[PDB]
Amino acid sequence: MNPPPPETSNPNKPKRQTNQLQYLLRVVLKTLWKHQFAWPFQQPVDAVKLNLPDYYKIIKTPMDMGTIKKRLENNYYWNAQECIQDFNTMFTNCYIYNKPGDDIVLMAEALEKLFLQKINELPTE
Ligand SMILES: O=C(O)c1cc(/N=N/c2ccc(S(=O)(=O)Nc3ccccn3)cc2)ccc1O
Repeated sequence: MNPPPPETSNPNKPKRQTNQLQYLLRVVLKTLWKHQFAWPFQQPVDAVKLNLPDYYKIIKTPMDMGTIKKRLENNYYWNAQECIQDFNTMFTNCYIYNKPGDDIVLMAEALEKLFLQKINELPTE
């Protein structure tokens, strides 16, 4: 059985808009979402649909780009680092659950390399 997805909104959290958060949504998330390998990462891992009955026994901090998109859009993140950490969690979850050399690991590695290229150009101020 799948867990509920990660929280994406909280009416009590303070909100702010920074140039880095705007770039994370309008550039970073947008670019990764369109990538040829993005589709397995566009929504929470559905262990029932995918027949992965051990997924949530191994992965205790699930994360995905659909969740990250919602967090950015809802102003859930206060610090750009929170969003960067969620992307890192997504990539590392793939490396944890799978094994070196698996196709899905190669795909995650390619998305991670593109992610690092884009966050290298995070704006200042
Ligand atoms: O949930 C998903 O959508 C999901 C998708 C997965 N896709 N695996 C794939 C998807 C595509 C390919 S591929 O046809 O493009 N071949 C490839 C791709 C990269 C490197 C080497 N070979 C190879 C494996 C693997 C696990 C998953 O859970």
